[PDB]
Amino acid sequence: MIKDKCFEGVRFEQQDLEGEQFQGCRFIGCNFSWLDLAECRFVDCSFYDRESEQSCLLQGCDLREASFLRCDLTMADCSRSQCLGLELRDCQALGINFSRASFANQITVKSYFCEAHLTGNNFSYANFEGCLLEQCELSGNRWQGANLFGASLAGSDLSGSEFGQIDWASVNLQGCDLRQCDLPGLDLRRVNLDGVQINEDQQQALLEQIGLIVFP
Amino acid sequence: MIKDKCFEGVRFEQQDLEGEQFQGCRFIGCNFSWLDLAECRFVDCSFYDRESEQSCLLQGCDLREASFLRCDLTMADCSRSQCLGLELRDCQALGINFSRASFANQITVKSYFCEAHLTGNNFSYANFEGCLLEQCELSGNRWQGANLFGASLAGSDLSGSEFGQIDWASVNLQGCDLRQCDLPGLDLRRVNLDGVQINEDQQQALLEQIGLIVFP
Repeated sequence: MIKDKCFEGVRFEQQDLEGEQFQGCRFIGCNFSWLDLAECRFVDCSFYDRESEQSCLLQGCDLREASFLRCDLTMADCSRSQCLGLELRDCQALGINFSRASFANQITVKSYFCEAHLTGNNFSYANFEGCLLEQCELSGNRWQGANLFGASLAGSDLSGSEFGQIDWASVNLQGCDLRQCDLPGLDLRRVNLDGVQINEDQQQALLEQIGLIVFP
Repeated sequence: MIKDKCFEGVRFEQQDLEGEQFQGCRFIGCNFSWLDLAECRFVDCSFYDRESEQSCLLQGCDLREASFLRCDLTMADCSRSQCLGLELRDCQALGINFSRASFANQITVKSYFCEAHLTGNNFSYANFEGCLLEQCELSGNRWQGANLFGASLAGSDLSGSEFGQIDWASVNLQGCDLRQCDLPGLDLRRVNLDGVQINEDQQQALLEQIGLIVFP
């Protein structure tokens, strides 16, 4: 257990991550890239320095079954990482980069399935371009200004999201639980919603979007 | 006022209609074709004989501002007739033929209007193919099996209709009042309902049609 430490400008080595538990630590301008962080747990840790605007690098990391609770991951570069089973709970993740990250188990050449547990996070302006998070737990996040271009979230629980005006047409949402979400601008003529779950109170806005007038 | 008279096999001439009013009459195998019936009034009259299965011909009639109230117009041939302002209320009109009939004042598509007052009628298996009936009073009718192919009902009050499984994609319904109508199989991706009025209780079936799952 590593606690209450401040690391500044550190290029970490594999040996430094061995105990795999961090609590109340500050990581300022640190590089974890291409290291094995599988099963590591971080609680109440900062990876972003407000004053210097320094962020951390986690490019190509093994993050499989890593967990982050109440961390500040603002601007963290997690691109190209292995993220099967990754858990992010209640994190500040403004501008987090997951481009080219996998959340999948490529079990054979023919088959894969995804797993991820991402809840209560601020993913405002995050980069999830091209990412597959299918049949994952993705509920109760904020996604305002996030890049979901070419992503597939098919079959995932996205209940209780704060979306804002997502480019709905460029993300696969088939089978998604979209209950208790704002869906502004979502045009059912341009977006496949097959198997999507909604509440009765979301019906009117979808129909008004395509020109219907709904009376009591 | 011509009252409780029976006419059979009769080829009518124009003079026979100067007494513009008829009540409780029967017309069995009668021909009104190419006559001016403008502003004529028929109440509780029959134009169709059941045991005989004989119907009447009204081909190319001037039926403008004419009125039929609680009349049996089953199988009547009104093809090619002028019907601007025609009123049919609470008529039995199974199989009525309005092929090539006009309900419009349309010299050009740049400025025109339609008019018709067709309410409470049984239009089961009626032929309205290609008819322009826009912004007309068309409420409370039964349309089971009617040919509406190429018809435009845009802007009309169709509230309280019994439609059945209409070919929705080949009739113009934009701006229509469809409150209290059955809309079975109406697929929003294929059918433009811009400006259409519906009630809250009609939303779920429309959205379920395109694959959404609606919860309380």
